[PDB]
Amino acid sequence: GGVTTFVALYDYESRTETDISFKKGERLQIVNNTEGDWWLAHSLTTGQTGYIPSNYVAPSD
Repeated sequence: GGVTTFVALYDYESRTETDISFKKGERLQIVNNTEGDWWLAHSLTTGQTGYIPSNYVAPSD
């Protein structure tokens, strides 16, 4: 298996119908896979669920 939890490296403001906003430091779990530029994610911090830009996160605890 792959990375369990990712951390936001930057703030991100939602701009679509299917993405989510998140703040730097939020912990996010990827739902499908990490293929592509947009990952379906769930914020463990806020409970939000939606797509995030993959270059805004990195593996974390």
